[PDB]
Amino acid sequence: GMKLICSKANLLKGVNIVSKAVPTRTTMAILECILIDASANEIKLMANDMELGIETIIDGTIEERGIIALDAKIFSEIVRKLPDNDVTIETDASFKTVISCEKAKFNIIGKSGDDFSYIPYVERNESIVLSQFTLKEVIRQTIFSIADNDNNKLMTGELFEIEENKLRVVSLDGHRISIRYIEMKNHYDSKKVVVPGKTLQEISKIIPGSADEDVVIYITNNHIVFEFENTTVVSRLIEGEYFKIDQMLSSDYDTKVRINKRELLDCIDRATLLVKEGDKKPIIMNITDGNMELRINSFIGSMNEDIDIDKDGKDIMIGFNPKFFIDALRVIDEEEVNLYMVNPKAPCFIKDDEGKFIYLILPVNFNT
Amino acid sequence: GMKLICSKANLLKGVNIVSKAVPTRTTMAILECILIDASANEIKLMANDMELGIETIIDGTIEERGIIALDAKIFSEIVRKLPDNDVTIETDASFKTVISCEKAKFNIIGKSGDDFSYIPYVERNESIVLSQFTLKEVIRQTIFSIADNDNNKLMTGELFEIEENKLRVVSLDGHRISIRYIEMKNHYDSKKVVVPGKTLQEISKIIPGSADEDVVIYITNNHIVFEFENTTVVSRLIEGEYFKIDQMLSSDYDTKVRINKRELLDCIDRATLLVKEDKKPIIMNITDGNMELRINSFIGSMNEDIDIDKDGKDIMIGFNPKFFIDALRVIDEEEVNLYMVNPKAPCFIKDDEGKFIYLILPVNF
Ligand SMILES: [Cl-]
Ligand SMILES: [Cl-]
Repeated sequence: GMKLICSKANLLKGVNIVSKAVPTRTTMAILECILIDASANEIKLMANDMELGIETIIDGTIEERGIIALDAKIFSEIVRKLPDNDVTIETDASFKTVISCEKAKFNIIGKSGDDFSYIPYVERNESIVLSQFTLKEVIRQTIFSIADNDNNKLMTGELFEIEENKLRVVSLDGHRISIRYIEMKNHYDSKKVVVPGKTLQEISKIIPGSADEDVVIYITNNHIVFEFENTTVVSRLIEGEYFKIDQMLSSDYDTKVRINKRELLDCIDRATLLVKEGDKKPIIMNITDGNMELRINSFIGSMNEDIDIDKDGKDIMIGFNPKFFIDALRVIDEEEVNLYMVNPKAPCFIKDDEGKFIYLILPVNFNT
Repeated sequence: GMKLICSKANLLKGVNIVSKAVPTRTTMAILECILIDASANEIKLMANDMELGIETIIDGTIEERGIIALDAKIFSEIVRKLPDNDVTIETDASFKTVISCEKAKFNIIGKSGDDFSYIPYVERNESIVLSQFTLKEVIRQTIFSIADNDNNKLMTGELFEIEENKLRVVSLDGHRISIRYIEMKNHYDSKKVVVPGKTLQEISKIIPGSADEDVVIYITNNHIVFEFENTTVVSRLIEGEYFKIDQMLSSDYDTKVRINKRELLDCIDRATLLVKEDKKPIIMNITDGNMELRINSFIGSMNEDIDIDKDGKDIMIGFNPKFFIDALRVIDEEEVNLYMVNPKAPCFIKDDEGKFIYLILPVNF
């Protein structure tokens, strides 16, 4: 049976990384485990839910080569509560596992690694490099508008599109579209894939986000691979033709509004206090020369607010789900934003001067 | 109707203080409200649940005197989300309320203050002064061992006892006793009262906890009053004879253990990961120079050895790990003394300076 010695801090960092691929609630028991693979010359921790696989290398000494699967919850809680010293992990043929550190000892029962579905081999072709910061930020800037249900599988993921030195990240749920553009310093072959939402959410939790550290990405047909520090994230891709959205990014508008981003965000956020879970009231905007008036009313009461704007084009009254504006404005760093509208039934676009983003929000249909 | 102008920050600090006395659930609709009393020369915010009442003074301008009750949840959320400018509050005779700030305006409906149960007048006799730090810490050091049910009303509160310059704070739930002693620089008349657990929990949430800021306390028969900054907390007291506990603090023991507080705490905390949703005891095997701790469940087992200095008999004793965890988490000392007689008798956690006594009953496993 297996025998290893690891520093607690290295083992803790590792279990905390691979745990993001351990299913929250499942009927599959081996999926609730972390695999310890010490069969070769490296200590490898692994978690796989069949969609998302996470692998990490732990620094340590292999005294006796071996493999074991341990309950992810019990093993992480053990590692997290052990003293800050060397941790010994020892197993036997009956899968009885002893985890020892200083004068403390835990006896638990593991499972055979033969039941564990290993992360598949993925051929590494062309590599894409992004800073940890850029990847974490582009997910934060788009992840909120993926669908909250499984009615359409493609809507539960994010489109990743590369053409020459440009990357475009897209999410949509049928009510809005979030698009981010990134100019890269390298030229790459064209690629268009849909990454599951859960993959991007879980990778957000393990990527520190330094602007000085990089992520190497591989897109090989049915899989996406992310490498950073001593971790490998492998994810299945969503199959099918993604929505044709370039047709909807019609550059024609009848109204353009320049407004302070923080004032708009604070006002829409104020309005939401009047509408609670059992209510679904739109925020009404009345855009005139130099002014935007926002209203909401409910059983709790009403709100009226005026915001100074710079408006070009037609006066317009338009309604929206406040949540959609709050989600997009929360991820816009710019001091001011440009709102583009055609009419009260047409989409509204939040765009910037530098071409970094497009947030499309569908308004409320009042049916005239 | 009423008309007031207040800075948002002053109004926010005030609603955040009085909200701690707003009952989560009530039989009287009006008690879900915060009372704004601007009938005299001060702006007073007030909340009450019939047991605990909180009053606070807001700096501002009274343009038109008046009283209104506003839903505590809606009013606090409004104040918290308004811009950082002056907030105007205006009401009419139909209780329609306008809350305005900068270019934002809210229209809500209030209630008459005439339905509100005001904090009663409490005669201020002898005053007791404690730092905010001391009061916040003594509650943290004892509040965890009040009863989690209402089977016995006295067990849901904490005993507050004063004799000359000594204050003693006691909580018990039938399985353990937490006693804290505080030496004060003033001498006071004897007082023995039982303060509701909820009062102490709510006051911990509003006391900043500075060692340089003081709390003035008044104990007048049926009530306890706490005063700090621009806030007054009033609470009813629990009636009845508190448990005779001095009889149980028998100084006789057969085993004394000196152990590192952090080492014991970390070990008992490690053991708890093996008990989930299960109620298994932690078993201690105390011998010369060593304490062995064990726990066994369906998940697995743990064995741990801790270096100790032991005087007296070897002993094997079992406990609910939670009771040790709760007490050790509030002990600041590097080392603790454990005193025992036998596996069925209480265990005492004591310090050398007489600052505390934590009594824990063992589990007769
Ligand atoms: Cl791979
Ligand atoms: Cl507070």
